Amino acid sequence: LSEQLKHCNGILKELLSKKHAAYAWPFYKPVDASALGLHDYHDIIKHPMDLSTVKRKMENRDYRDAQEFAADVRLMFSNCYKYNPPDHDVVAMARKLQDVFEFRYAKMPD
Ligand SMILES: CC[C@@H]1C(=O)N(C)c2cnc(Nc3ccc(C(=O)NC4CCN(C)CC4)cc3OC)nc2N1C1CCCC1
Ligand SMILES: [Cl-]
Repeated sequence: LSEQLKHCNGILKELLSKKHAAYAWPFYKPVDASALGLHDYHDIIKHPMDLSTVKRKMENRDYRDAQEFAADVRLMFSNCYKYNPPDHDVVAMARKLQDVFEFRYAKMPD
């Protein structure tokens, strides 16, 4: 991994770590819409994303640069902001995890 992608990998490891789990857990794995009874989820969300998919993409060297990684993490949060009412607990969790992400992403070496 390039130096910028090492930083992205560090962020990802942090987002998956036990100290953020109280608000990160909804983002760990792909939404199982049928299991949750959300039969409109895949009509509304065209491009699902979650942290385990980001991790697999990192491991497989799919991301060619930090921008492509950031776009996927942000897509995950946007899906949450699109599907759920803005006062939902899951949205509050997203906002908190996105705060973790954006502040550390901004420290990217360059
Ligand atoms: C996809 C919509 C939105 C979102 O954006 N993401 C990312 C999401 C990701 N993961 C979840 N996951 C779970 C969400 C609720 C429950 C749950 O409450 N289960 C009960 C627990 C106690 N038991 C006696 C009966 C069942 C379990 C979940 O997975 C473990 N929910 C998400 N939500 C929420 C889904 C509907 C409201 C918002
Ligand atoms: Cl972006």
